[PDB]
Amino acid sequence: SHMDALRYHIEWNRVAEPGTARPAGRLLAVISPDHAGAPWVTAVLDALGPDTVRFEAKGTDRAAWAAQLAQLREDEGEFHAVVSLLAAAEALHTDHGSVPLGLAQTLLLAQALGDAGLTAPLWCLTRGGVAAGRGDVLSSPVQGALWGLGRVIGLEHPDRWGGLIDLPETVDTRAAARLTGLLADAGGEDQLAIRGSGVLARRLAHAAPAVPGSGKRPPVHGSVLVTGGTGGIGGRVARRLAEQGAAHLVLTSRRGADAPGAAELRAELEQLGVRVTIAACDAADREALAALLAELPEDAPLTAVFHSAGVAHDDAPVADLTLGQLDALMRAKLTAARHLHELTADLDLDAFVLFSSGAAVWGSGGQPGYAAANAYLDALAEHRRSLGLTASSVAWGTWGEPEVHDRLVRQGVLAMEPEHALGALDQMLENDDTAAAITLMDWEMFAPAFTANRPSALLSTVPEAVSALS
Repeated sequence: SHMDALRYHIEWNRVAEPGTARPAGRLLAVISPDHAGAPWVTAVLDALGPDTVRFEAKGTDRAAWAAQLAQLREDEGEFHAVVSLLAAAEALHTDHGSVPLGLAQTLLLAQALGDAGLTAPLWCLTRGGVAAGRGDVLSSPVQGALWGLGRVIGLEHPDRWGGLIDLPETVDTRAAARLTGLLADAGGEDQLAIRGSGVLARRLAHAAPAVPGSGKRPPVHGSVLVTGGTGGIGGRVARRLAEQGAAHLVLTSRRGADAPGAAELRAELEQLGVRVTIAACDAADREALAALLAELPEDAPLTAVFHSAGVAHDDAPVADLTLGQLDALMRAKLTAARHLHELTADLDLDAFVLFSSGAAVWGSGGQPGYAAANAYLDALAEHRRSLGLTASSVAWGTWGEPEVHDRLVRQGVLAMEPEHALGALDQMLENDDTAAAITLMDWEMFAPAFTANRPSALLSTVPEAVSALS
């Protein structure tokens, strides 16, 4: 249909076995020195060999790292590639409580490498940051946020970007050889998972068409929490849930009842039969979210969460983004969704729906912070499924009803009709799919623009993109 046509999903397809030769030139491996003990980090360092030069990235000091890297670069000369093991630092930064240390250090490494004029391509390794292959378990949603940042590094600094590789639990000799083969030549792939059965690469595809009469979804009832539910997309979602018969909507936002349009929204809802509660609650404040959950009717237990809260504003290019800026974009995504997960993991929810963005699924220049924050949401939904909990991540393209909006439309990420977007989400939930992107694309405009500086193996499974590129 028109709604089926908006739904895409990520898949992982087997790619070629890489060659058997080490990289010819010298590698530079980057380690977070307080977070260098995980078995995978040892196994990677051992696979890179003892000739690899090691750089310990201490703290978060762009200027100091640029100077240390400038020194290596002259001492050691030009490198074949830079291999970052910073993702192993999953603890939150002490000054930026929504930013995992390894994400802050990866941004600063990308920036300091540019500052120092190191041009070897950067590869960012993760372990359990993606769900790739039948049965695979996404064990670290925090490392999953690095993929959102890495794809935007690829769009903003294509000439110095290697790619992303997830490692398996055990890095045996077949795994190690796959790794060092790809570092030698990856055949144009740049989003890769090394697994027991082979090397898999990330692909975007049209989702399967929706099946009438096949819905898995239980009927909307009880209490349903919509964060950012007072306006914007969350408001529209709340209105659909009211028509689909929710007993009770709990709508939160920073402003609550003072949010723009909140009062007229509550009055429209209530005309429908629905009990509305509007609260000024921020889900990144764990105490406040717990209090809101504590006051639910005995006859209206929480049955679903829709997390729409979170701004895109105040991002910046990779080369300029600050940690304070990254912390603000992270907070309403990672911090808030962590608290929603922890405080509902025991309830037996019907839906836990996290709203992500095309920035995190394919990448958008200018949006590294928002890409990393939305990529953590997609990763947390896959993680939750591994725990036998329901969860859904829906990555929106452009909504219909300033320069970043117009840029995206110009790049062929077209404004959707709200009804069709909301219709496609219902198709996703009826299928109980874990992840999708919901976007109207003009592939003739999008594919050439997205691939002008660097090819994309991601889009090879979208036939319209293949056609647009020739």
